[PDB]
Amino acid sequence: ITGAKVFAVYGKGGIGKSTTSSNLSAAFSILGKRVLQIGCDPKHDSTFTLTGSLVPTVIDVLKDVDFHPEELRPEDFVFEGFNGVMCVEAGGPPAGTGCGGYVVGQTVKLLKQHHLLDDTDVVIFDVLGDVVCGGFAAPLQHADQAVVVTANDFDSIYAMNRIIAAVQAKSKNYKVRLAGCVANRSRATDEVDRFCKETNFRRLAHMPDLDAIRRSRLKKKTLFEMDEDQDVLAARAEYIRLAESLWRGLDPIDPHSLPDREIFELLG
Amino acid sequence: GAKVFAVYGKGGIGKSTTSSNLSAAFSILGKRVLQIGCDPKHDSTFTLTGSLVPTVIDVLKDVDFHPEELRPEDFVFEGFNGVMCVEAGGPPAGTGCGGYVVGQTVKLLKQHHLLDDTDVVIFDVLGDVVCGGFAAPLQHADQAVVVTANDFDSIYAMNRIIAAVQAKSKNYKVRLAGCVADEVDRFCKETNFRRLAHMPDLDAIRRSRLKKKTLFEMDEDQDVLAARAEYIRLAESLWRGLDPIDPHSLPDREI
Ligand code: SF4
Ligand SMILES: [Cl-]
Repeated sequence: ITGAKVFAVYGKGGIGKSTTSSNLSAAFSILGKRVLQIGCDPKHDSTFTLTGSLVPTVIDVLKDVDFHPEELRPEDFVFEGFNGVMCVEAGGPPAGTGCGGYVVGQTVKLLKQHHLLDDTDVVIFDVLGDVVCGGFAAPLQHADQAVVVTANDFDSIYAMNRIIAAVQAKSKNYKVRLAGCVANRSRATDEVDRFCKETNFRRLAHMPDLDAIRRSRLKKKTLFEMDEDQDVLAARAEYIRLAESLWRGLDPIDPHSLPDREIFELLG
Repeated sequence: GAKVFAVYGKGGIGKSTTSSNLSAAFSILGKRVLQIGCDPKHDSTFTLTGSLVPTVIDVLKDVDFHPEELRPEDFVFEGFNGVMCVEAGGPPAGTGCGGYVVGQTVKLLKQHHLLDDTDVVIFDVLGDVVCGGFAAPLQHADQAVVVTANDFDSIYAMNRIIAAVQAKSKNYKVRLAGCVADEVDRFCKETNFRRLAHMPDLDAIRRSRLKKKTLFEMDEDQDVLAARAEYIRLAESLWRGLDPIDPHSLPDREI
């Protein structure tokens, strides 16, 4: 992918990864950029808040024409969401067989087959961070920066440590660098900060999704489409700064992943 | 040629706690247990041996991919009540299929014939993704026990695990033995699944003690002995041979 800044939003599930991913796309669109969010999570609900409905996955449409990306139209797997944010979700691989790199590989293949990347200025990959195998690490081959999503619990810090090693493994042969980590919502961050100081990482922003912003409205609309109040405007500003920082570049860092055993003795 | 079960389910919902106590349950029942932790976070056998045992990929890292001079003392460790257990370890971060790690941890066991004496084998497989790589333990498993909870993510993962066992059963011997953990019961009725039991260790017992040692090794109290009976009743129920069932998977839009 060329001619567009690509960011891979990593992080494990259950912490609101799709929330921080879809709002970053909407924040880029507020700043006047053409955004294109690629949903790579098996749970194809990353672009739900952008479109307002379940977008048909690319693998669902490809499994209808017997794997022939010829009769497919751009309006069959790419849908326009809030503020013109183009939404395409790869979906999950077949249950039991098939690889994740195939679902990610075919999505980018049709995006370049129909020339659906010449107009987009920002590409947002929402990638599952629960595993860091080469199949789900495929969006790192196209991304410029990789912002990881993490929470204060142990499983998120363990996944973040696994993504740091995965991105830096791809960093030796690809342009992808680690831009830092982002707390999922405004809570305690002492355990995340201690991991950053030990790994020479860094935490970026801190969105206030915990205070108010009822989960029913979180997963329904995006923050830039909700009605304005104190908490919405405060959370909107946290995503505008994150989008602007990633746009005009950040000062590079050189983190390192702790061994899988040294992270247990760090937290517990 | 022995009974083998695959503990499947999403992470963070105490799946490793379920697979560990299930292994120790078969041990108390007088069975040779072999728990193979396939989770990338190789903490499946933490409560058994009391320590983070070296993984297969970590041994092959300082062994230069050479399974020549490898002995059972390197990767297989003696756990609680004589439970042999080995962590397969996570795939290399960035590149490397999960099926390769599962494929290289079963050949290292068959190379030494460490299965001609065991009776029950427990597979702790990560259920966050139901891709073909992580679905490799389903090929050998006789049945698969799903770990879930009342949240959406655990039910969504269980719904994809059922579809993963269905497709894998068309060419293998894997079956669906049910699930363990209100809203889950509404899922089983629509999918014709089965809700086995429910271990009551969320309250009174401390997750710190849960992640420390197995329930069969803790100090004998009222709450831990009631939890031992739940895992003992589950171990014998699987050994007796539960009445098989054919659950169907739901579309992702319907789930
Ligand atoms: S590369 Fe990853 S997604 Fe693909 S089969 Fe292997 S473990 Fe599964
Ligand atoms: Cl709308």
